[PDB]
Amino acid sequence: LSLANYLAAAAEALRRDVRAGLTATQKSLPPKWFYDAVGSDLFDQITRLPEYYPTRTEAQILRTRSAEIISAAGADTLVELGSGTSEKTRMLLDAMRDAELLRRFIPFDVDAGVLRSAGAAIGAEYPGIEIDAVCGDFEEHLGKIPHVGRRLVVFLGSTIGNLTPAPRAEFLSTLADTLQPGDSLLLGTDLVKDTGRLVRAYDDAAGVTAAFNRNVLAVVNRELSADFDLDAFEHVAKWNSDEERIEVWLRARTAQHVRVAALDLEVDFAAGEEMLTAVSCKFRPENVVAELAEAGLRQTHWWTDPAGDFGLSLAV
Ligand SMILES: Nc1ncnc2c1ncn2[C@@H]1O[C@H](CSCC[C@H](N)C(=O)O)[C@@H](O)[C@H]1O
Ligand SMILES: N[C@@H](Cc1c[nH]c2ccccc12)C(=O)O
Repeated sequence: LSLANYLAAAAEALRRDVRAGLTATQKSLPPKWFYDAVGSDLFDQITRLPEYYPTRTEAQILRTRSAEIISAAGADTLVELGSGTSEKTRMLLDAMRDAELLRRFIPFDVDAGVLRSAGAAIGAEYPGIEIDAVCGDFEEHLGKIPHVGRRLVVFLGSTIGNLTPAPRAEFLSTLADTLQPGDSLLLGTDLVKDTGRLVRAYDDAAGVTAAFNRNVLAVVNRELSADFDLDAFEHVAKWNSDEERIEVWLRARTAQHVRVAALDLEVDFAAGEEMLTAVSCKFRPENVVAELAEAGLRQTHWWTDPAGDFGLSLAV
């Protein structure tokens, strides 16, 4: 009966996704499922690897531009699509508080655990603001986001790059319909650059990205009673020149037979068979403008870091 419980209210979606992904001829698993407690902690670690420049690069821009962004938006409500990295969130909240504008915070995530942490953290640090955690998939459940106040919706970390172009276009269009006049969108997009720098960012020496990738198998093992042997799958990251995107795979070292008991499903991996677990699309600055335009959104500002590694867009 409680609004807070409705908003914070997945298991069905994982079942559907795992069945479809593992029974396809080209096997795949969606990257939205990487970020359980263990995966989120590993992502955290990823944000501090020397190879993985995106987080600190976008953080650098936000540290410099948050006050400008807040000034331009005039928003009183921060909506974050995909939570879990509060260092960036705090920068925008601080600026909104500085401006005497901050009334409300709405974190949005597919993982209920991540929402609780962010809600608790921001709740303790920002007195006198309304907090509504919204649990959902940003490809399906944007409607669950309350339509209140003037909302600055932020979608950082190049998470938009984890959508392929058709789903990405549908996401932007649905996002645009959810925004009301006066609302603003802040979008982070990692940029095309040296291909070796790109591959290494998803294939670090410390082996952390590999553990992060293999952890999706642990999620499925736990949630659906499967028996993936994690060490039997090799992490592989590749650049796709045609699509200008990183592609992340798990490759079976030897033939594998996997029983997914909760789905009453048995699946086979040939030796050398690869399963797609993520893409990370890299953008050209002029194209972000075009993709936003297609969705009916008008980019009003573009910022980049001092090295030009990463892009941040403000639109209405
Ligand atoms: N399809 C989806 N719907 C809702 N949340 C998603 C999602 N796919 C990934 N996420 C969430 O988004 C986060 C991505 S990693 C952290 C992103 C953070 N905003 C940053 O910039 O660093 C995770 O918490 C993950 O659970
Ligand atoms: N949004 C992040 C997510 C990510 C970082 N490292 C990964 C490794 C595998 C899959 C996804 C990721 C990115 O594409 O940069």
